[PDB]
Amino acid sequence: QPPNILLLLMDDMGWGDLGVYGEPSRETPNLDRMAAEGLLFPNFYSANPLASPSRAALLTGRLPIRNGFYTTNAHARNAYTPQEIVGGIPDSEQLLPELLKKAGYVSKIVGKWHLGHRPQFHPLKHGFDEWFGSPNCHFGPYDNKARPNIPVYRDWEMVGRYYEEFPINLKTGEANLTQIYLQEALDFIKRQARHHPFFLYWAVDATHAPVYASKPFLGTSQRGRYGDAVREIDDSIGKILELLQDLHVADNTFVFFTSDNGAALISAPEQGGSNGPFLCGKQTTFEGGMREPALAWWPGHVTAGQVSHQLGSIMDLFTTSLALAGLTPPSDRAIDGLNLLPTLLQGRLMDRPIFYYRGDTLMAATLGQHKAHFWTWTNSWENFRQGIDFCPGQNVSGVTTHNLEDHTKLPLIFHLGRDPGERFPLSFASAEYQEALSRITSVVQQHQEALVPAQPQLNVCNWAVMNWAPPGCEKLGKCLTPPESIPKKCLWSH
Amino acid sequence: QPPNILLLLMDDMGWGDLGVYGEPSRETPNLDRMAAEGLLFPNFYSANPLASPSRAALLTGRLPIRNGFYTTNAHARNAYTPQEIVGGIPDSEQLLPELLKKAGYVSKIVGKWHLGHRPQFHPLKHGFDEWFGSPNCHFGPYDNKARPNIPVYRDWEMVGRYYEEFPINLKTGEANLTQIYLQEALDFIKRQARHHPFFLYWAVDATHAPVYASKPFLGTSQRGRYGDAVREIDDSIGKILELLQDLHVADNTFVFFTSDNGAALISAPEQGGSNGPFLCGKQTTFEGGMREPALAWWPGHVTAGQVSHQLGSIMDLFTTSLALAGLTPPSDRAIDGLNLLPTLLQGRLMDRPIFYYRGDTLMAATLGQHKAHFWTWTNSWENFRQGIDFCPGQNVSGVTTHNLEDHTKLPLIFHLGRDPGERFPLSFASAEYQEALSRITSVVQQHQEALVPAQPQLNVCNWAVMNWAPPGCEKLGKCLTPPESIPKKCLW
Ligand SMILES: *[C@@H]1O[C@H](CO)[C@@H](O)[C@H](O)[C@H]1NC(C)=O
Ligand SMILES: *[C@@H]1O[C@H](CO)[C@@H](O)[C@H](O)[C@H]1NC(C)=O
Ligand SMILES: *[C@@H]1O[C@H](CO)[C@@H](O)[C@H](O)[C@H]1NC(C)=O
Ligand SMILES: *[C@@H]1O[C@H](CO)[C@@H](O)[C@H](O)[C@H]1NC(C)=O
Ligand SMILES: [Ca+2]
Ligand SMILES: [Ca+2]
Repeated sequence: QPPNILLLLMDDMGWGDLGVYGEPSRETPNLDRMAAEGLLFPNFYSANPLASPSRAALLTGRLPIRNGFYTTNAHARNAYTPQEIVGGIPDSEQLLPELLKKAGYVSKIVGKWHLGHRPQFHPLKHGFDEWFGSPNCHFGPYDNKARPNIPVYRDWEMVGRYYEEFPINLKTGEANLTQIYLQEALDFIKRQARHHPFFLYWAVDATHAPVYASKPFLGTSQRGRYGDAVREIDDSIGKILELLQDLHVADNTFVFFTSDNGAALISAPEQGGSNGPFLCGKQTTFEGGMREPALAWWPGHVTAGQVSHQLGSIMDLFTTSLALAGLTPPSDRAIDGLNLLPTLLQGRLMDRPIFYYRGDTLMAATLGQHKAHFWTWTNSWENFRQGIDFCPGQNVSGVTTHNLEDHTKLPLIFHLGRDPGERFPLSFASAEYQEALSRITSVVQQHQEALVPAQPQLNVCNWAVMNWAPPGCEKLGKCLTPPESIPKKCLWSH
Repeated sequence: QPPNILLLLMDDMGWGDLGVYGEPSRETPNLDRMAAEGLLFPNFYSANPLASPSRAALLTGRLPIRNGFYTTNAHARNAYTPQEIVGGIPDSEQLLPELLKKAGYVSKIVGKWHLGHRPQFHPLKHGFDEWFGSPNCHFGPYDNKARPNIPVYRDWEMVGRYYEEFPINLKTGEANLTQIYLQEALDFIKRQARHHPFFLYWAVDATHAPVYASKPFLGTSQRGRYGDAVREIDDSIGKILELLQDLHVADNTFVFFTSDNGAALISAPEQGGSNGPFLCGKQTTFEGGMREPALAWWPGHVTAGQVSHQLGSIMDLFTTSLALAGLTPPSDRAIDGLNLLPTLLQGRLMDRPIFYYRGDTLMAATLGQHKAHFWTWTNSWENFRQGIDFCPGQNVSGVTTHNLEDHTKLPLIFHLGRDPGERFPLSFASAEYQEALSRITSVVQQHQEALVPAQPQLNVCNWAVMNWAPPGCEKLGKCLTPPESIPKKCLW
């Protein structure tokens, strides 16, 4: 029997958020114990500076420019799947839970989907057998006229809406959702163990603004409300790992912990995390925006308490999971995700590139110790003056710019080992620069020459496609009348 | 027999420099193992933003404002003990090794002293039995006419100078000094074990610019030359701890690892370290400047792999070390250092203040989770425009200022748990501010009212008092003719 696969994907948790990663308050004892019992990656990356594209990248093993999860409305624009998005995960894309049933896996998603809320994009049409969670974020409350409250699903149908059946108290921070998500995880593990190999995709979002926690966790953290949620998630993960040992299935269960993008610094200090020593955060292709905590745990197989400097990608979880299943990735398409099993089980290292996209633009690329920025951007001057700062307290001259800066002729290159905070660009005249420039540009142009970008899914929005009347609304008496509208170009970043 | 005391004090190593503290390259496996076998402090502080005052503070258990290691030449100015300094540690201060002598200890300093280079300030006049190292930094090379190359001592006499008998190659970064310092430590431990309780003050300085490492460590770090030095020091520390275990004296040996101030960000990225998530570094009273890595290791006594959020001071090593020897601190004077043994052995927490001084000025104070800045300063506008940046890549509005800013009447208060990088001052109108303000001001007032500052030791410099002719130069033929000069006010 192939090993069970458990993917713990956090929302907006940064590289500096775990005790073992250097968080000063040391409030993640369970994750620290996971690290001590497994392998830790200090050089691990997501696939985009925000939620939806990274989640799509995880589930396809493919960059958002291949899987369609980007916009072309303007250059280097972050896009995702809000309630009004017309597109979503195309039928042409092959998702991990779809492929895993070739080895008899039963798959469940717990938490946030973000690959499209419309009927054709439902997770149960894309490989998952079970679902408890929302297709969208947990923002609200809405007035149900300008936009509807966001639905929570069980499998095919909604069981309620956020701020209705699923209360989130914005004054106090109280919500029971992480406890519900935990119980959904445990119930599924118990039902599947010694019956079918299982894949659990545990995509919680308590750490995404507005942040929440169950009452016993509120006010327990030295990091305010954000820390409260982290302690609750850490505790929950502890109980998940304990269940696997109690059912004597731990040694046949591979568990990976990571996050979908960097800490949301616009929400710091009370509602957002830390990116440790790294520059900026969510929305940017600086290290703080795409470098993530990443732990692997598989007792009797992954040697305990080790560290690997393998350049890792969230997309590698696709290809690695297939390898654990005894399966092969699709052969009719580019697959960016690499098989990490030699790294995980034998301590091997693979010389691979990490490409950093923002929308339609390859902003940066890392090979070995070096990173070249072909483009730089934080956010526009207009947004910055309105108080939106992606890099609070931070300013690196000619690097953190409010204009989309074209460095394609002379890439800004950093040595990440010597300069994790991207503070000191290499001299253009140096031998080290020339070597790095030729090595990285070679790999980038090979990538681009082989790339035929997918059509963008995130260009079009429609007021009428919001969650007015999700399936299951009728019986609950919760259907809302949609407004009259036409599809139109989404307005990004504003 | 009281337990052995081993204090490992780094020069310019930051909070973000150890793997276990979050350094991404994870290049300190021996120190990480020390942490796993002992106790880690995430909230530990030095006593000043630079070398000499912090070292004076360690060995006296007393703030620089009390022990004399500050200047009054101007307000809030960093001062230390360069070669031209006239003063140094006064006879009136009681140093740790002086006081340990009572209990049968034999004490050795290995490495950098920095408490005065003149004959009356010699460490062997101040409680140490043995010495291998230098009174000063390892800057050079000098021409031996305008400045003399810095001497290295064995006990009472110089055995050579840096860039002469003790080469430091600035082109490559090669020097054997850390290996020599390791050997000095090992030899001392072998000699004292089963004979006398030992106190070893191991004060290496390879991580201080200009950074150096022995050949086998050069080019081995992903952090460049600074990282090479760190790897060597880490390796040396592993060998020290292994010796204590191999001699079967580990269980009777208390060892502490810390640093004297934050990373020197003027020397980064090649010759300076990391302060992790904290603001600025060396020379400032922001967290990056005075928050330090801190490990305690005492097998069988300190429970392995634990973390304590005890607000700790480098000064505490004075009082704690006395408590280890079964001794009480001086009773005729204020002592800032606290006995940390109940923390170390029983896991206790003491509600103590951390005061942050820069020169003659109390810049900031931390109580619990809150830090109040009464004054802010990085460096002057003139120095900044000349390329000196204590906070590269960093700018916090109204916080990181190039003027010495008076906030005495409305302190900038930060919640350190929520905001380690001191990015978000608390609103002056909040209830949290008001509570923190009253709590912190109370303890600051109590401190200031009971304080009579010592006369400053770091005001006066004299060209003629530099190391022209250290004791031992005559037999070596290394005495240099000094210039003519008069004592004058130092330029800080
Ligand atoms: C959370 O769950 C507990 C039961 O465990 C219940 O008493 C409480 O009302 C719930 N709170 C909310 C806000 O739903
Ligand atoms: C960042 O620093 C540069 C160089 O000193 C300066 O010109 C610029 O104004 C700074 N940017 C901001 C937003 O303060
Ligand atoms: C360091 O010592 C080795 C022998 O152990 C010697 O070959 C080398 O020249 C020495 N280097 C310096 C700079 O003293
Ligand atoms: C720091 O930020 C403030 C406020 O934006 C600005 O006035 C100042 O120019 C900045 N300083 C530098 C060196 O960038
Ligand atoms: Ca996210
Ligand atoms: Ca120092």
